[PDB]
Amino acid sequence: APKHSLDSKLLENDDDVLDTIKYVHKEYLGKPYPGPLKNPKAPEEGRLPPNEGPDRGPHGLAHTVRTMACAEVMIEEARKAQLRGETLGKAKNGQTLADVTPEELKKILIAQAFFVVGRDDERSGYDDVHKRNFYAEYHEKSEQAFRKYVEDNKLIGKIFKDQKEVDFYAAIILDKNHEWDATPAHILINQGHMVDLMRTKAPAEVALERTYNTLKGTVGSKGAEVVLKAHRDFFFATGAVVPLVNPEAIDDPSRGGPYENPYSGEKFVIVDDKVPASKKDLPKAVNRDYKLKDNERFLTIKEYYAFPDVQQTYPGYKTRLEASSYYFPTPFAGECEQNPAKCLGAIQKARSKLQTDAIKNGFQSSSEKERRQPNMDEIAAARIIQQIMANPDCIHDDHVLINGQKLEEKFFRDLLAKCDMAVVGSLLNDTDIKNIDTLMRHEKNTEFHSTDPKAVPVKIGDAWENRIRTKGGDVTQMKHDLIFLMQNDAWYFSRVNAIAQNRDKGSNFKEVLFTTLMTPLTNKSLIDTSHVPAPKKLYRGLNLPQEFTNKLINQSNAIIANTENTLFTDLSAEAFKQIKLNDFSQMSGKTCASTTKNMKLLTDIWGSNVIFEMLDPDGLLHPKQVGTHMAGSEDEFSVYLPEDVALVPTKVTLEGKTDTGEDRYIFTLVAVKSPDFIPRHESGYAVEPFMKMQKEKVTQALDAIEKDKDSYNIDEQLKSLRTEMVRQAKLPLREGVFDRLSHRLSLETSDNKISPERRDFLNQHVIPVLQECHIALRANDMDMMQKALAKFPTDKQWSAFKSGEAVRAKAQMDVLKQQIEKKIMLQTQIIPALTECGEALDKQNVTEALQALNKLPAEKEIGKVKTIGQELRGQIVGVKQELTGNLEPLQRATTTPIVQDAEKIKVRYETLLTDVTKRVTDFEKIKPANLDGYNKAIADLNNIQQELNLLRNEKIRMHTDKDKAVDFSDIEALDKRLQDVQSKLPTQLLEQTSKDVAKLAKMPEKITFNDIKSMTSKMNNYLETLELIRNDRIKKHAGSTDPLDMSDLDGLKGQLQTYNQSMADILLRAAKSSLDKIKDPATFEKESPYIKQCFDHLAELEKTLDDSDKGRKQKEDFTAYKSALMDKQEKAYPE
Repeated sequence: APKHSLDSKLLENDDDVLDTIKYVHKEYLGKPYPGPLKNPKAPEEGRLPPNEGPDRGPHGLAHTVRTMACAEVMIEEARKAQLRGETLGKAKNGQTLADVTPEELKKILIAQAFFVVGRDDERSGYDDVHKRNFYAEYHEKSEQAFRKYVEDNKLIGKIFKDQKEVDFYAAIILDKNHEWDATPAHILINQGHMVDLMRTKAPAEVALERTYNTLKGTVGSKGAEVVLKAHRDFFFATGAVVPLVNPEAIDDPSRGGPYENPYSGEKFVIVDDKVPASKKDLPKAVNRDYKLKDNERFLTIKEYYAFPDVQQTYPGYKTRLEASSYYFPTPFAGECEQNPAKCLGAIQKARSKLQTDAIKNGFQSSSEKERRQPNMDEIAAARIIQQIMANPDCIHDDHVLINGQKLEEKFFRDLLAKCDMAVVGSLLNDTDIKNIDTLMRHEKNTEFHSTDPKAVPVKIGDAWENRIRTKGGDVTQMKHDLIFLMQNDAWYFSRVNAIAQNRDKGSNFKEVLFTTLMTPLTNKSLIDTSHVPAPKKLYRGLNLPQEFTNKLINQSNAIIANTENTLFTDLSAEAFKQIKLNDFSQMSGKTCASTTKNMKLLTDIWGSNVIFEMLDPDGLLHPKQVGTHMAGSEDEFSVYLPEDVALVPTKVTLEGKTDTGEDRYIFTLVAVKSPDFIPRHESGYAVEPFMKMQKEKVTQALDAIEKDKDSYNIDEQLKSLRTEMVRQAKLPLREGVFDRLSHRLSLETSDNKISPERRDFLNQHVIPVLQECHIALRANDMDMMQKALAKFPTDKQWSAFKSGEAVRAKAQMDVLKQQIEKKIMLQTQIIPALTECGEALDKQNVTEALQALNKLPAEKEIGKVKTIGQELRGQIVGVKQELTGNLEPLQRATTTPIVQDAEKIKVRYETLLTDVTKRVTDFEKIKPANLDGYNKAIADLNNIQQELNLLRNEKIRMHTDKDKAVDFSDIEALDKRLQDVQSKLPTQLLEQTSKDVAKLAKMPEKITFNDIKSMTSKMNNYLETLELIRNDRIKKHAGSTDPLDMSDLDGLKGQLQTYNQSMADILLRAAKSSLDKIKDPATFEKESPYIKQCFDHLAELEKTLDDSDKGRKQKEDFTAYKSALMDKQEKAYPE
């Protein structure tokens, strides 16, 4: 954590800088070039004509604004680079650009505003015609203008401390000797002006390289890239022209162009076309007016950048930059020159755009804005939630039972933790909204606890019904009432927000059930209610202890300091690594978060010490007004963060103190959407219980089916009818003519005698039919059943034989035919289909269940079979319809959206792998020597292990094939190397400690009390290191078969305690000699202070010394001498 904020944005907020810009623009800059005086001492002689166009093109207001913005960016980046830890350059005062306070920054900007207002024309340098130096005269005019301005407005005492400060800044502005590195102000003005003037010098590529080399030593390589990128953006925003940068002549010219230092005029001459191979091979540079002769040649830019050392050292060897006329932001710079506000707003816009685009380019681009289609498990969870809404009687006090299956608190909790709530809520409907009130009625008496331990428990159902439940409201009004319940934060909202993020501790089953039930329904209501013009800023309050706040501030500072919008190269890989490892947006929550537009309400009513400010340039957030605005105030909004939208910090400002005196911080967050933030999903976790319920329902259908099997004994009935008709065939012949006529025509219910006609009928048709049916029913040959029923005696034959016994037999055969067809339809369609869908649910295969569904017969086909009871028919049709309507949506969108940007992920993985390998090698290089190094190594190992976990997650995401295992050979190899280093480190530390202790044992021949103190301090340090090794050995060696050997460390401690004993012997000798040598109060005032100092040192020794017999003897001697001194004081000194 730095002592100053990572952000400096004076131009946006400050008043004095803007006032100074307005004054200078109204007085000097906003006027045509007047032309230099022909004679400075004689105005009457007139003026020379301006050397260029009278308009202030190159040095107008645009130049001043761009230079001031570049100076502010330079300080921005210098502070960032110091925070990252890489050393910066130093000016001759020994100060660093990160050490300039904001007050000096404001003074520097004010004194920079006057740097160019003195000019009269575009002449530069010494003039041969008049022997004059227009630069000095112009800057003298500027110095006089600055002095006049500072005197006129009485600025001294307001900003500047005294006259000497004004004189220092005047000497800065005058620039008599171009003292480029005297002090940070000199650098921050001069090199900023040079960076801005870079655009005019030609050739552009060499000028850009030289400017990079100038900025590198002062701010750093990454800073030398960021500043140039920002200045390019300012160039395009304000509307200047930029020459084309083309360092490898890709546009196919005859040559890249002669190499020439634009500021100095250096040119490299080769003698006889001997192309070199390194920069050091170049001979010394000739001057600008050197002539070529014979077969000599100028070094070409292409050949110069073909050299390898320049390629390695200077990153811009390969790059290519966009020309200005290609984008043609031309010529509205002349329009920007008319008013300061336009250019200042454009500068601020570009500055914000750079910072946002850095992060957005660091992450993957947004493939689509339309939301995902639901995952199979989310559809299952939505169905489960609706089914629970169906009835609350199935809810028990410590578990949820539904459709013959129970659910634990774990299921609801990890359903909340894992799955989306927005899509699941969107899957619900209004019948569930009414079932909400039904559930509230059922759960009237259950208790509820808030997060405040002193809060009185409340019955949630009673509270809802009395206060929340509006009298006879329509469904939309109940949705608004649910939002209204969300409004009452104190008693109910805290518990919900703590449960939904695992922050809860000690809540029972009904509270977690209510949370997982209410969150999707509340979000559903929020989407359904209304659309409101969304404000572009939101302030969210929070209350946190300082201990958490410091870590949060450090994480935000690291994230801000690592994101950079480089020009030449891409550091997107580092930004992605740093954001994921340190982001805190999971704390922002996955629930309805209450926000407001007005900071005043937060600072007055709540007085919270932590405030989040969210920006939504893309409109990714969709805040909604709080339902019924009739009672709901204007400044109350609810926001739901999707999973693929994450918040990242860009500003950390210390704004003020709370009424309790605690510092209040205000963060700023930019919402970014990217498929990279979609968490990995443990799919199928909730599909399993749903499949279990479906299987249970199918099994209950099978239960009813085998009950109907038990209902009829078809085999016995068929056998009985066969026996009866065999007996009928065995009857004596009924040969009476009238008997035959009555037998055939009339309902003769007396067939104890059979006519020959009906006997032949039976023998020919019924005997084969029933015998075949019986044989089939023994063998269960079912197509053979169908064939026999095709052989069945036609109703025409029974109409011929209308005897009453024949009619009864025909009725029995119709009953048996219906029973046989019922058995046919069951054992062919349903029972095999029920078994098949049982396997499919066991296999969790939707397609096989659907196939078994198609195999199942239709409802009307079952209705044809009258022998099937209406209860079983209804049950079977209900099973069919339920499985259809539950599985068909379940088949939809079984594939999660795919992260298809393979190139970006692969490149990022390769860069990260190289970086972590380099860091592991650097860790391997380490050899510790003390406790602090050991602790630093432990922390480094921990963060490297976290980086390896990040690598594991990225590698898992890189895995696209479903039928291959994910590889961790490289990551595990680095982990093994790190563990080997972890084993080696304590051994090296112990060896170094032992060697240093052996060195320390050499006591000096002559020892003084300060030597006593210093050598005791060294001994204490070594003893503390040995105690650290003791604790490490105790921690690690627990459970090992080897004994807890510490004899060697106890020997080292014995050496150190003998050291202590000898040193304490010297101390005690001196102290006792001084005590016995006391003669008077003067000798007391001389010795007793020294005696007491030695005795305090001896008490420190006793604290370090153990309770051994020799140690206790020394302690007893020290205590006896101290008691003698104390007695002498207390008694004799009053004497």
